Amino acid sequence: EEGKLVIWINGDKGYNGLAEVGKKFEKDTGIKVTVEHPDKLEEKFPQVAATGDGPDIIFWAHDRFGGYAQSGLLAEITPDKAFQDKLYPFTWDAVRYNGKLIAYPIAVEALSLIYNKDLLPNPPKTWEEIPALDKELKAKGKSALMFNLQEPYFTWPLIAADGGYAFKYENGKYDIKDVGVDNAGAKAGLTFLVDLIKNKHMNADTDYSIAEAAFNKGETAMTINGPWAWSNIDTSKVNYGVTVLPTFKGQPSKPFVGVLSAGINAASPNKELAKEFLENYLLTDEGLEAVNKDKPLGAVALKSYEEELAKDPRIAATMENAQKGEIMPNIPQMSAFWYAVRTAVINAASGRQTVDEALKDAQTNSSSVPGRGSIEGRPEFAYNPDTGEINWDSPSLGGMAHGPCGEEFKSAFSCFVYSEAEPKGIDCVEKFQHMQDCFRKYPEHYAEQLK
Ligand SMILES: OC[C@H]1O[C@H](O[C@H]2[C@H](O)[C@@H](O)[C@@H](O)O[C@@H]2CO)[C@H](O)[C@@H](O)[C@@H]1O
Repeated sequence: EEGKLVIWINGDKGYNGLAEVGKKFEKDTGIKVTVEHPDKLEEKFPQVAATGDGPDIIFWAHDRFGGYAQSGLLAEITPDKAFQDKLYPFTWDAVRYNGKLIAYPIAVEALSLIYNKDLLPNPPKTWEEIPALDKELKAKGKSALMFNLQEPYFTWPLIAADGGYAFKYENGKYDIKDVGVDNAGAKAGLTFLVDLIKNKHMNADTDYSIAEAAFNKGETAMTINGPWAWSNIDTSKVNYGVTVLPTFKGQPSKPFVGVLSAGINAASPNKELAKEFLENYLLTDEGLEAVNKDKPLGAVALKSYEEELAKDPRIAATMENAQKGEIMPNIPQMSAFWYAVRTAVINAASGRQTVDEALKDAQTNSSSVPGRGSIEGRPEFAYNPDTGEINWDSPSLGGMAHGPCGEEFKSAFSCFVYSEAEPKGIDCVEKFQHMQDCFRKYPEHYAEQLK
């Protein structure tokens, strides 16, 4: 805290460059800027924020900011009208939640099909043609590709190609009631991916690392990653090339576009110095170059910097892909969506489940769940975090724990209160549904249905 700045940024981004622009700020304001790069920063921020700590400003793809805002963890930004002109308007929209601009857009990210130019003169024009390309390829001790399968971000570009989609853009907003992770398309993709993990084409444990080392070492002719990774493929030169993502079942592979944004903590002692830095030092050709030269940002939201940088081919490819797909939504429900698909891909791809069984759940874990009212909020005062005990008689439960559905309530309430999932209670859905099904057998008993 205090009168000096501290900021969080993901470990794969150029935080050394960010700290570099911080030494400049310091040198011109006498305010030491400290950059950090925690693990599960996206999940760790909303946790550390409530308990006094947390950075003065946090960096992350915009899709995660709707939630922070909802919880009142972020302070609305106040960029000049003139300063809003220096940034593309679409990057500003991806950062406006409920009419309030809640974060500064930095750069738009989009996964691309990276291919070893020395191995593959002509990259796979098709996704389903990878099996016949990894064929004549394995015939040398090399696979066709290796990307992080532990993160739904990298696998989703496929799953959505033939119709898979998160939250439909119904009316003027994202309809949390309309989810498409369990339709024919989503299954056509997930089927193929686990159809490539079965044909031995690629193990189902591959990491971001295990997948980066496998390309940085001429191990595999391809991989799927973003702008921030280009820096290591150049360091340990592998004569790579960045192009459009392979098409699946016809239509293009559509990646979920992300806009790296800087958010100002609501409880940031330095909320004006945050502005000075982000607005006058980072979001400038010099400032963005300092970060970029460390770990590519690829396609920045600064009109000036971008225009004369769309010249680069890899950047043009990144953008072409960003066009094939859709920009991620910022709503609070994204956190859960990502949970559902992360889990669904981890099971349907490890044999733990089948595509049908896995996505069926993904759809239920992404969709809205009932009960929330009679459990989350005031009712939680029954739970004593110290002992971890529940007072089923505390008037805060409204008596819910004692009646026709007393057992069902108890099961759902305790699960949410003992939950350590992300977001909390996302593992208690079925129990919240089971409880809801019980409210319906005694409708005269409940008004927890009045809606
Ligand atoms: O996993 C590395 C990847 O993380 C981010 O994508 C996240 C997204 O921001 C989260 O809100 C959630 O959806 O999980 C995604 C990964 O599955 C970054 O935006 C991306 O740049 C980074 O490479």
